[PDB]
Amino acid sequence: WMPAYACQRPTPLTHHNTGLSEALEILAEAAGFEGSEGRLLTFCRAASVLKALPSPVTTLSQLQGLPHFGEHSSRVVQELLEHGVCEEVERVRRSERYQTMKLFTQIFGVGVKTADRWYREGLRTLDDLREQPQKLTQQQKAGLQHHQDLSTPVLRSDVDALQQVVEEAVGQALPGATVTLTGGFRRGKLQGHDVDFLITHPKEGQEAGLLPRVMCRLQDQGLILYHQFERSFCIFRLPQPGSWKAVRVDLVVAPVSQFPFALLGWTGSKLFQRELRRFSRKEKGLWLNSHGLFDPEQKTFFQAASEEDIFRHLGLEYLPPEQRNA
DNA sequence: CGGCATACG
DNA sequence: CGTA
DNA sequence: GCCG
Ligand SMILES: Nc1nc2c([nH]c(=O)n2[C@H]2C[C@H](O)[C@@H](COP(=O)(O)OP(=O)(O)OP(=O)(O)O)O2)c(=O)[nH]1
Ligand SMILES: [Mn+2]
Ligand SMILES: [Mn+2]
Ligand SMILES: [Mn+2]
Ligand SMILES: [Mn+2]
Ligand SMILES: [Mn+2]
Ligand SMILES: [Mn+2]
Ligand SMILES: [Mn+2]
Ligand SMILES: [Mn+2]
Ligand code: NA
Repeated sequence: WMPAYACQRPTPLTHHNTGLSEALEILAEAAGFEGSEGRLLTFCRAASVLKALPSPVTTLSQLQGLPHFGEHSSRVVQELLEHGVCEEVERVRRSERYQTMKLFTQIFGVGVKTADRWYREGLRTLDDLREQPQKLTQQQKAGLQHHQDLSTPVLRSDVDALQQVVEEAVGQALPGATVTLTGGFRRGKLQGHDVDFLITHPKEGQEAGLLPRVMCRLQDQGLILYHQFERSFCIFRLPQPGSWKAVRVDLVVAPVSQFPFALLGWTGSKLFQRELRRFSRKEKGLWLNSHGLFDPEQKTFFQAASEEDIFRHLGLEYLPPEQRNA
């Protein structure tokens, strides 16, 4: 059948129900904009279920028995199957509230709470925000200045270039340290909104203090347009033909003992990790995050040398990153 | 009905 | 509050 | 919104 947790089934990047999943994810997004995290989760999970199916849904009957499809999500699918559009979805798409909250929350440094307050205050455009910078954090000023570049898809060419310069700085910061590409590109995506890198060292403990040294070295190369420890949310200056563009890059450091858990978490998808942690706690009684896996009965952490170890600890069939596109 | 992942900056 |  |  179809299991109820996304981490129990392979989900490929491309699939056979793209239009149906896209529509449900509009409703999930809108639910988030209104603070309804429960409805967001259900709509996300229902969309993910369709991603995992082996063929296109053609008839409403094919939804019977599928987890996370109830009256609401099935009606969305029925309208799409019958009319090619779902009236609720189209109403969301063209609502001023949805459009403005999408524009605002996609600014680096702006979340749902900030976007909602700005919306209530009457603000609607990026130029509205730029007219009174005094109301902005340093992070939001950077997100607004570079917003256009940050809206341009990051390509694989860009990733190769960025990894080499990151490796150069990491190599000077700490000989022997390694750089691993994570995030959506590791799941096989050809584009991204940013690049994610996970940094470690084979000798436990030697990675301590590493990220400041890396950042200082990238800074003195003039590559850091913005940055603010274990996680650095940066904007890199990336060369382009006769120019350059700003690119969001995340750098994260973990000791080798935690590296499998950090690799798993930063490789995503977001829904996959939420479902994996939910499964861990509620089905296995184990607590999972990007640092480790904790047995609260025996008060001990599971040692893992690989992602494969973690799936085994959780009694789940192993899924390569390419099949974690929940 | 309660739950809905779980961290760091 | 923001970030992943 | 859906599940157990
Ligand atoms: N954006 C985000 N990522 C999260 C969260 N929680 C969590 O574990 N992650 C993990 C799973 C994500 O796939 C991974 C990388 O984050 P990301 O925003 O760069 O997403 P991504 O690489 O998959 O896709 P892209 O939008 O960057 O192209 O971090 C969260 O709340 N937000
Ligand atoms: Mn409804
Ligand atoms: Mn009809
Ligand atoms: Mn990413
Ligand atoms: Mn993104
Ligand atoms: Mn830590
Ligand atoms: Mn990222
Ligand atoms: Mn309730
Ligand atoms: Mn509800
Ligand atoms: Na944002």
